Amino acid sequence: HMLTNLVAEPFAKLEQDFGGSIGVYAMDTGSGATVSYRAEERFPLCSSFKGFLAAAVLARSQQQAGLLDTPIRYGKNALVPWSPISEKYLTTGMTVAELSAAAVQYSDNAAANLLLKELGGPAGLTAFMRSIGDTTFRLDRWELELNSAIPGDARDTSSPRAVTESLQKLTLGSALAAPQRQQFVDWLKGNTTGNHRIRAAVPADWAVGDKTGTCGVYGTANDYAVVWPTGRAPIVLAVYTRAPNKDDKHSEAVIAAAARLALEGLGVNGQ
Ligand SMILES: *[B@@]1([O])O[C]([C][N]S(=O)(=O)N2[C][C][C][C]2)C2=[C][C]=[C][C]=C21
Repeated sequence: HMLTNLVAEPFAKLEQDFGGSIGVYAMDTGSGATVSYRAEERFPLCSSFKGFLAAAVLARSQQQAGLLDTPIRYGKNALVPWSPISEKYLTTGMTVAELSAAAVQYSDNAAANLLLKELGGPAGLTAFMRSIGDTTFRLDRWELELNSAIPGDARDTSSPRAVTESLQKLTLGSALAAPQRQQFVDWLKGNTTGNHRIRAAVPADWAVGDKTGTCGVYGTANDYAVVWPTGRAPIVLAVYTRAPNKDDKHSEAVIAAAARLALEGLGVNGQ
């Protein structure tokens, strides 16, 4: 507690102007100081689970030395909406590593469902998260059904705090072996979908990797990231949003603004 919210930030005004709820957890991994706002509330994961999915595949590859190189063929029936990479390889197949990169860096839905199948489905990914000490995360459904973002529904949700804690374990801690850890970091660094979210608050001369989520309803969207400010320890953070009405729109600008407030609350001079 002593190092949580040392400096208050106007998250309440931000979410009120947005018309919904914003949840933020940010950890300075050097000092342990944190910024926390609605951090233990549940928010829909949307596509943000795909980062943890790729980490779970990497963990399995530590015991299967050839998993990542395995070529996966799939039929047209596997190609659900928003599969920008896997649709270009329908007639050829893709490797497990390539599907993992596509799921992370393009939020590819067909790739995500194929990898979920490899792990034993939503319960298998949930089990991986339990194995690293995350008791909050739950995945319940497949793409696209997991995006329903129904108010009060705990299916396919986690909390900003648990997302940040798990992301820290996987990218900076010991939950993955060192080669797999760096591969997960590199996939996050290569994400293409997050330029208007946490990255928009991060100076260009700092390294950053992220994974976005966008449910398409209930103003529900999110991003989590690891950030390496130069000259100090990395920061891990999660920013999740939702709103009360099905037709409410999400806002990338609100996510970027919340990330700025988190960095400011941690005293990390940047944006
Ligand atoms: B999941 O949240 O990420 C993808 C991409 N989302 S999006 O809002 O960036 N998008 C670009 C235009 C169409 C969708 C996705 C796609 C569908 C369902 C869930 C997710």
